[PDB]
Amino acid sequence: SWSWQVSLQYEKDGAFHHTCGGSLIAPDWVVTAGHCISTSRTYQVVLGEYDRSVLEGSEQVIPINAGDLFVHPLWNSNCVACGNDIALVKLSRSAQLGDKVQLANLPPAGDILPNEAPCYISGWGRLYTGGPLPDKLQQALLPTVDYEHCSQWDWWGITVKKTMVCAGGDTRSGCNGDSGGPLNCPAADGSWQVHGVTSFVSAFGCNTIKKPTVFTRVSAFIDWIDETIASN
Amino acid sequence: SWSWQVSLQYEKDGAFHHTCGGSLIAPDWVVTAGHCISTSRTYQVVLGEYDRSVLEGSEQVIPINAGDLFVHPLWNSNCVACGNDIALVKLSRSAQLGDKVQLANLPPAGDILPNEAPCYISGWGRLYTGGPLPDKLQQALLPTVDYEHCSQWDWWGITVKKTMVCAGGDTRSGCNGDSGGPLNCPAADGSWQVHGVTSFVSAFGCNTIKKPTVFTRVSAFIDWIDETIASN
Repeated sequence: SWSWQVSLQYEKDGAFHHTCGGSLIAPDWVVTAGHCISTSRTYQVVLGEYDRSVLEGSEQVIPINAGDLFVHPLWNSNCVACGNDIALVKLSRSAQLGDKVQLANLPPAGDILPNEAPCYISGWGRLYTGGPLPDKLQQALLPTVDYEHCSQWDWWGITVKKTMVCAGGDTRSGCNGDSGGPLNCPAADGSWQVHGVTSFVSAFGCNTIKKPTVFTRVSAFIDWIDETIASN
Repeated sequence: SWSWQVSLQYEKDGAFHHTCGGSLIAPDWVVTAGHCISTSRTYQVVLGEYDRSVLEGSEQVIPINAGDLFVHPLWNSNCVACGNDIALVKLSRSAQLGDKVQLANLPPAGDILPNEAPCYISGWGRLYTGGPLPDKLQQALLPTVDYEHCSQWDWWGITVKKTMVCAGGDTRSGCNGDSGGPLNCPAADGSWQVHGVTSFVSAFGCNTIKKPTVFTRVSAFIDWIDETIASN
């Protein structure tokens, strides 16, 4: 199984630092979390192709123009539970992708996953900070917890909205992913759709019981994604 | 540089699962976070001595007696920002220590760290979930952000109390640590002291700018720690 992995990095102190994952949906578009972007910082995207969990070839490093960052207009970092934690990043040039990997598909607008749906997260378990990409990738099964279950009082209660997906919160943790990292799920036909970008976790961190990682439901923002991509 | 690393684990579905780190402060006492403990669960601690991030020899697995988990009386999981997130775990037998890494020392009661003090976190980055202890330890410098700076409105504001220690919040990520894991600082004498046990992180996770990881300040609870150990 081949994938393209994303690291979004910002410059400080004459070096770039990993801040979020993201999902390469087009050779020059990345979907990530809005919380990942301040348009004041200088950004670059580092890409790396993985066969299974093994890095193949060389990383590609692509600078980003301020204004090629498209944060959702309703995103407000002072209110994570208000949702809308989603952003598009247009690469300043197209990544060179070859043709090993079928890029993750945008899910059908309004698509809601069934309770216990098998989805997966991949990433560097937030241990990658900058520099040469890790030669290995972490991947894990995070079954979804539908709104009805996720909003139980002892789970996320009234904190979650229906524009969010919860996944995990039991024995398996979501610590293998990254901030802004994608939640991928297998379509009927068998493709992979990005169903979520990682938004938030409990105050106690990833892997806390009954507090699944909460993802921005990408299927609730299709309109804005299309309209944004088509305009730029 | 030596250190005894602690994995506190709870039994679920017939196996043990890592839930928190902690610090071995005596041959049969571990300090950790109160949020790590549910008195209804069955626990064991797995200990490993690491030198320069590599496991020395083999792990030790020590069961915890029912009733040998002591949570601070003021710990309320409904109020993380209230503080008091601290607990002691008595080991059913003493760890086998050899004579390489001396134990983590408790700080003097009331001891406050300077702003920017070079402290360290070590752990498995929440990637270790159970089974044989990882051969390698993650360690990172995580400088202290004193209460004056951490309580800034744009940092943690009113959420942090004087009974907590902040560390990080800039380019240096706190993602290498574990829930309940120690913040270890060098003392004037050259010994290492546990000044904190990891309590909470921002909703965005462990590597969030202007949201340093927040530790329970161990030096605020020396009376309770000492009393609990002397009595049990």
